Amino acid sequence: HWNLIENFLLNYSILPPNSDVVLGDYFPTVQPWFNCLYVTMENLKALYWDHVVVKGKPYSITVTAIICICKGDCRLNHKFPINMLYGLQWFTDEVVAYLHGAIYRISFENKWFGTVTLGWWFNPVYDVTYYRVNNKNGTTIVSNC
Ligand SMILES: *[C@@H]1O[C@H](CO)[C@@H](O[C@@H]2O[C@H](CO)[C@@H](O)[C@H](O)[C@H]2NC(C)=O)[C@H](O)[C@H]1NC(C)=O
Ligand SMILES: *[C@@H]1O[C@H](CO)[C@@H](O)[C@H](O)[C@H]1NC(C)=O
Ligand SMILES: *[C@@H]1O[C@H](CO)[C@@H](O)[C@H](O)[C@H]1NC(C)=O
Repeated sequence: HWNLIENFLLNYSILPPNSDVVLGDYFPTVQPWFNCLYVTMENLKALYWDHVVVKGKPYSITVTAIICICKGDCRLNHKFPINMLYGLQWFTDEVVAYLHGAIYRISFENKWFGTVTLGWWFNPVYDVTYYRVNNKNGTTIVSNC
């Protein structure tokens, strides 16, 4: 089901009219995939899927559909209806969420821990994957580089 990865990447990229660039990020992968007293995985940088808790300090982020960022005061609270791939991506100074066809971005410094617990296929991301995108001929094309 490569088209799921391709659609994600096409939505991520939209670039200027004449772009040919390699994008290196914690993109959804195809090698590991998991489908299961809860599951714990460590050292994740991002997590994608077709109740998820990512611990951090002072802030943490969870998805139960409702997604929230709160201490332990709240910074984010969004509710939404459900070939879209969803997921969370986090960095020292920001949180990026991919939900229901929209990309959201929140800014705040937080110490993240590589600990994620969940209670439905999951796609954990441990490292950076590179993709090349080229839209120079008017159509955006995605390939490996
Ligand atoms: C980039 O590399 C991945 C493998 O890491 C390619 O994935 C293949 O996709 C086809 C369908 O298009 C599947 O039938 C293969 O089984 C997949 N390979 C593996 C190892 O799972 C991907 O197609 C490559 N990108 C492009 C544009 O070709
Ligand atoms: C995501 O891709 C879908 C097509 O699968 C498209 O309809 C939707 O508008 C895209 N979202 C963004 C933010 O580009
Ligand atoms: C752009 O390149 C793709 C891939 O080769 C091709 O399918 C598409 O038709 C091309 N666009 C134009 C306007 O030729």
